[PDB]
Amino acid sequence: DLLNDGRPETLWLGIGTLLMLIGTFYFIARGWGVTDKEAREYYAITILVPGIASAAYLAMFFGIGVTEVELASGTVLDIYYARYADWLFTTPLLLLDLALLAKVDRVTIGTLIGVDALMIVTGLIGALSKTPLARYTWWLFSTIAFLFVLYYLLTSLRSAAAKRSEEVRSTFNTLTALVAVLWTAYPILWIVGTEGAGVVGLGIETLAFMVLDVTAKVGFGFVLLRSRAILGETE
Amino acid sequence: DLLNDGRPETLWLGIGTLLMLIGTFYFIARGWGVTDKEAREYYAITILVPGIASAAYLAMFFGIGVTEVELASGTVLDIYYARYADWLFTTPLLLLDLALLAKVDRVTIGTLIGVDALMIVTGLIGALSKTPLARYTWWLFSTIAFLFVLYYLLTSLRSAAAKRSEEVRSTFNTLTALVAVLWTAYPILWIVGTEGAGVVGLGIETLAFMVLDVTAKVGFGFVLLRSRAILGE
Ligand SMILES: CCCCCCCCCO[C@@H]1O[C@H](CO)[C@@H](O)[C@H](O)[C@H]1O
Ligand SMILES: CCCCCCCCCO[C@@H]1O[C@H](CO)[C@@H](O)[C@H](O)[C@H]1O
Ligand SMILES: CCCCCCCCCO[C@@H]1O[C@H](CO)[C@@H](O)[C@H](O)[C@H]1O
Ligand SMILES: CCCCCCCCCO[C@@H]1O[C@H](CO)[C@@H](O)[C@H](O)[C@H]1O
Ligand SMILES: CCCCCCCCCO[C@@H]1O[C@H](CO)[C@@H](O)[C@H](O)[C@H]1O
Ligand SMILES: CCCCCCCCCO[C@@H]1O[C@H](CO)[C@@H](O)[C@H](O)[C@H]1O
Ligand SMILES: CCCCCCCCCO[C@@H]1O[C@H](CO)[C@@H](O)[C@H](O)[C@H]1O
Ligand SMILES: CCCCCCCCCO[C@@H]1O[C@H](CO)[C@@H](O)[C@H](O)[C@H]1O
Ligand SMILES: CCCCCCCCCO[C@@H]1O[C@H](CO)[C@@H](O)[C@H](O)[C@H]1O
Ligand SMILES: CCCCCCCCCO[C@@H]1O[C@H](CO)[C@@H](O)[C@H](O)[C@H]1O
Ligand SMILES: CCCCCCCCCO[C@@H]1O[C@H](CO)[C@@H](O)[C@H](O)[C@H]1O
Ligand SMILES: CCCCCCCCCO[C@@H]1O[C@H](CO)[C@@H](O)[C@H](O)[C@H]1O
Ligand SMILES: *C/C=C(C)/C=C/C=C(C)/C=C/C1=C(C)CCCC1(C)C
Ligand SMILES: *C/C=C(C)/C=C/C=C(C)/C=C/C1=C(C)CCCC1(C)C
Repeated sequence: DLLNDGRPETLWLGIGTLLMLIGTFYFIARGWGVTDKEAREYYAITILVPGIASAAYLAMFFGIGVTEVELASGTVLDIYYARYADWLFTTPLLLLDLALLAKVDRVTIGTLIGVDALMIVTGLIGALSKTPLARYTWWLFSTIAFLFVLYYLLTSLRSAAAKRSEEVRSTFNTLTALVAVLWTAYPILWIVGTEGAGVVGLGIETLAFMVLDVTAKVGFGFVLLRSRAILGETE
Repeated sequence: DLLNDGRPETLWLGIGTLLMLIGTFYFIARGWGVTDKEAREYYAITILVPGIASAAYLAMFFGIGVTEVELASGTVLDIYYARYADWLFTTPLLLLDLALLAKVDRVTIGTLIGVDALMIVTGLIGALSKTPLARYTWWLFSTIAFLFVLYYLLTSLRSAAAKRSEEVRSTFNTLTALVAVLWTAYPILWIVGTEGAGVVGLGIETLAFMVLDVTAKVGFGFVLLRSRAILGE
């Protein structure tokens, strides 16, 4: 409990702040010398991901955007708004990388980000719900939007990426498989965590999310920005 | 006979001038806005191939730089110095594109370019020769140097390029095959043309060299420049 406010999870919120900074700085340092046209677009977008994330973690660290929601079980919970505002801007940027990688139309991209934004906001509403029946409704509403995200990713984007070269479609697939597995752990951890079953306390959960967040931002970013697939001057 | 100067092959040299110029401009236009630093290097090198050829083809059109050679048989021939000047500076540049893709070292490049220059120079010495024995001796030597170039591509360069990404490796192999088929045609066209057995007249020979030159420069250049293999470093 670094800030001595009863929340020993700030331990994780801190490491996450740093780790996200390091990833951000690493991407910038590495993108500094890139001249390739399209490659520079991917960097700009991806740099913002851990960038925005480290700023949301610093806030959660100082416990800047948290409120309480006393459940019906008498046990009150503290909800971090920054976490959701983070995912609200970050997940759309990661999806953009994939959209750019697949070369899909602007209409499909708008729908993609839309359902994705709907996923985070509903997940927010649920977290803020008092009864376990309400939290499941909002959770189902959110997991559905997520399945839709996965759907446009595994059909539209993928079939469009299929038309690109092997180099590009090989990375799209890799990153789309990563997203499919990695992102699926969020609804799970959420429902088994403090918002659902409670098999995990506020501590370990915060640590698990941080590990997922970093892998989904710095790890994803590393695999993408490190490949030739972002290279492009087109036709 | 465009210049109406008793030589109708000018019809093929004029067309070659245009296609060489057109290709040079398409390459500049397509590369001007490319920011990929490494891709900009391939463009610079390549633009000069049809560029230098354009000039060489214009010179030959107006009959600049030509010299007569009376064979021992009595027959006399016109030797367009400009053709060998073109090749002398052009084949090395094409070879450089390949060296770049493969990422071979500077020494290899050096012996590669050196052997290519020998090939052109000895070929020109054959063209200026007075006897079939002298002409075919240099032709043979020049052809052996060609085989040396071919050997470097199929072994050293090809080996080094295999160490690179699939995309790079793929484009290198395609272009190397293109050289193996296109370049092989020059010695053959020379030996069966007015410089050799004389089965083909000066008119067709020029038509054939024009086709070969444009494919080997603009064609080759197009395949390279539109590939993802010149991206990144
Ligand atoms: C906290 C870290 C902040 C980022 C630091 C600035 C990044 C410096 C990276 O060096 C760059 O390397 C390129 C070649 O790779 C050169 O072409 C370029 O000119 C040079 O500037
Ligand atoms: C909502 C998503 C579906 C998950 C359902 C998990 C099983 C039901 C858990 O109910 C209980 O609810 C209380 C608040 O009402 C909590 O204080 C208590 O720890 C929790 O055990
Ligand atoms: C609970 C979460 C609900 C999420 C609902 C998301 C709906 C997204 C709409 O997509 C659009 O549907 C059109 C047909 O109606 C298609 O012609 C168009 O191409 C497609 O982009
Ligand atoms: C390293 C060697 C580089 C050589 C460069 C070749 C330049 C081309 C010059 O061609 C010259 O054109 C003259 C007519 O204008 C002819 O009278 C002369 O005989 C002929 O040679
Ligand atoms: C670095 C070494 C380069 C060697 C190049 C070979 C040059 C051979 C020149 O032969 C000469 O050709 C003349 C016609 O052009 C003949 O009239 C003359 O009788 C004959 O002797
Ligand atoms: C290893 C180098 C080999 C070079 C071979 C080139 C041979 C060119 C043909 O020459 C000709 O041979 C005839 C006899 O067969 C002579 O009667 C004739 O006068 C002579 O001009
Ligand atoms: C190290 C590689 C060497 C390449 C060898 C090429 C040898 C070419 C020999 O040509 C010979 O020319 C004679 C006239 O001069 C003809 O009478 C004879 O029938 C013909 O066969
Ligand atoms: C690096 C590739 C080297 C290829 C060498 C092959 C040389 C073949 C030259 O022989 C010629 O073949 C013509 C038919 O094609 C005949 O009409 C002609 O009388 C004969 O002299
Ligand atoms: C390195 C391999 C090079 C292979 C070159 C093959 C050239 C074939 C040219 O065929 C020509 O087609 C004309 C119709 O288009 C006919 O009128 C003409 O009589 C016929 O000779
Ligand atoms: C090792 C190098 C081998 C080169 C072989 C090329 C041989 C070319 C054959 O000579 C040509 O034969 C014609 C008749 O068929 C003659 O009309 C012509 O005047 C003569 O030049
Ligand atoms: C990849 C293989 C490329 C082969 C290119 C060959 C050059 C183009 C054709 O030139 C000439 O056309 C004449 C008809 O117009 C034919 O009678 C003559 O025999 C042929 O030589
Ligand atoms: C790289 C691919 C090369 C493919 C070869 C294409 C050869 C096209 C020849 O066309 C025409 O043939 C007539 C004779 O039939 C000539 O009288 C006429 O002048 C010529 O223009
Ligand atoms: C950098 C952060 C990332 C990639 C966050 C991803 C978050 C999700 C995929 C969240 C999904 C959720 C549901 C499907 C329902 C339950 C609530 C959420 C918000 C955890
Ligand atoms: C743009 C022009 C190119 C790629 C020219 C290539 C020329 C050759 C490979 C020439 C080879 C020759 C011999 C092997 C011997 C006979 C004389 C030459 C110069 C025609």
